[PDB]
Amino acid sequence: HSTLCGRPVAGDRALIMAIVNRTDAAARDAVHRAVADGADVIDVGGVDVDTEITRLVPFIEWLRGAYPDQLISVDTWRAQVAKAACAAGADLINDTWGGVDPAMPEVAAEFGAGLVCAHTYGTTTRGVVDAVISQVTAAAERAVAAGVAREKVLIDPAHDFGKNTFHGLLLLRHVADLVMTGWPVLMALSNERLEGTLAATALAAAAGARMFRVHEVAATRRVLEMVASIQGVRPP
Amino acid sequence: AGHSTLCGRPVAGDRALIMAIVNDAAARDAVHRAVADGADVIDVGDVDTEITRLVPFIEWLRGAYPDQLISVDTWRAQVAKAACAAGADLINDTWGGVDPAMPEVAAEFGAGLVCAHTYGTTTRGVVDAVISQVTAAAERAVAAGVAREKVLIDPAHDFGKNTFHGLLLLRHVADLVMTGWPVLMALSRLEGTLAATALAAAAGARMFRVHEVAATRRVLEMVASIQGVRPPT
Repeated sequence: HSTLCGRPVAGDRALIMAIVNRTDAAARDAVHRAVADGADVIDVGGVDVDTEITRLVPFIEWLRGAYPDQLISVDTWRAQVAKAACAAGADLINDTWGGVDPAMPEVAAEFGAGLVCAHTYGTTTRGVVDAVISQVTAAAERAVAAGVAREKVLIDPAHDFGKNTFHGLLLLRHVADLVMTGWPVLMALSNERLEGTLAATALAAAAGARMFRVHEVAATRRVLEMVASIQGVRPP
Repeated sequence: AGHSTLCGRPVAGDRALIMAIVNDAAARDAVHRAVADGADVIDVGDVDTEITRLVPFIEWLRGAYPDQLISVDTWRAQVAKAACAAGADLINDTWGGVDPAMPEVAAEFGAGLVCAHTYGTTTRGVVDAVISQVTAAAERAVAAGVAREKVLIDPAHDFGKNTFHGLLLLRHVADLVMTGWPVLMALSRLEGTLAATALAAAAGARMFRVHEVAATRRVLEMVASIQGVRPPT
C-alpha cells in the first residue's frame, strides 16, 4: 500500500475520494460504507462560518476517532473553515472553488495539510489544454512556495465540469498531459448517466490519474481495479 | 448520416460498433430490442435441422430490417452458405476456421468474415502468436477472394476478461489495432466489462460482441465524445 498525506492508501490502483455530506447516523453510515468499499479519502462537506464550523468539526472529530488511519479531506473554500477542520483531524484541504481565499495555502502549510489545487486570439484546441495546465500548475507551485509539502499537493484540472461540456471532454481527452505535469491528478467525473461516467473514469485512470472524487465508491473501485488489472497483471 | 458502411450496410459512423448476440418469438423480440438500442450487427446463432431453423429467421430479419447487417454464428461452411443465401452479410466463424472451405463461401457471396482466435509462452509471445495467427487467417481469406475490407479479426474470442490472457490482450488492443485489420472484441461483473470496453474502444477497436446493447452503446458514445468524434451532450 502507498501513503498519501502520511495515511495508508490503496497501492494497487488509483485512489477514491468519497463525498460525504452532513444533513447524522446517515452521515456516519455514509462514511462506514465508503471505508468498507475502499475509499482512500473521505471528503467531508456540508450560510455562515461560525455554524459551518460547528457542523464539520464534530463530524471530522468523530471520523478521526472511528478511523484513525483514514485520510480525511475537507470540502471548503473558506480558510477559517479549513483551519478548524485541519485541527479537528483533516489531512487534506479540498478547495472546491480554486483559491477564492488567498489565505488558504497558508492554512495548509501551518497545519501540515495537503491542498487540492482546482481549476474553476484565438489559440488552438491544444492551447486550451495548455492554458489549464499552466493555471493549475502555477496554483500548485504557489502552494508549495507557501509551505505546503510538495507531495501533499494534488491538482484538479477539470472540477465541476461534469460529464459533457466541450471543455470537460477535452480535458478528459488530455488527462495524460495533465498527469505528465508530475502532480497527482484528481478527477471529479461524477453526475444511464453512470455508463459514461465509468467510461470516463476508466480512460482517466488509464492515462494515470491518481484520484477520483465520487459519491458511489464501489462502482468506481471496480472500474479502477479492472484498469489496474489490464495495465499491470504480469505474473503468469 | 453520418453513417459509414460495413459489408455495404449502414453502420454507426461516430463510435465503435456493436454486434448483438441473438440465439422463436422471444428471438424476434431480442432483434427488435437490439436494433432499437442501436446494434450495428445482429449475430444470429446435423446441418439440416440447424439450417431449417436458421434460414427462415435470417429471411425474416432481412425482410423486417432491410438495411441491417446480419452475421451468422456457425463453424460449418454448409450452414454459412445457407445463411448467406438467406441474407447474411457476415460470417462470424466463432471456432477460428475449423472448416477450410469457410473463406470460399464468404468469397462466393461477397460476404464479410470474422477471423477468430481461440499457452505457456512469454507475455509478448501470446500477443505475437495471436496477432500472427489472426493476421495470417485474414490474409488467407483475402487470398481466397474475401474482400479485404470485409474482414474482421477476433483476437480474444471467448478469452474471459478476468483470465490472465484476456487481460493481456486487453492491454495490447493497440497492437491488435495496429495490424490494420478491424478488431472485434468478444469476451464474456458489469463495471469491469464496461471498463475493458472503454479501454478497448479508445485504443481503436472496431466492434464489440455483446448481449446487452444499451450499456455498451453508452460507453462507446462517451469514448467517442471524449475523442471528439461525437459532440458534447
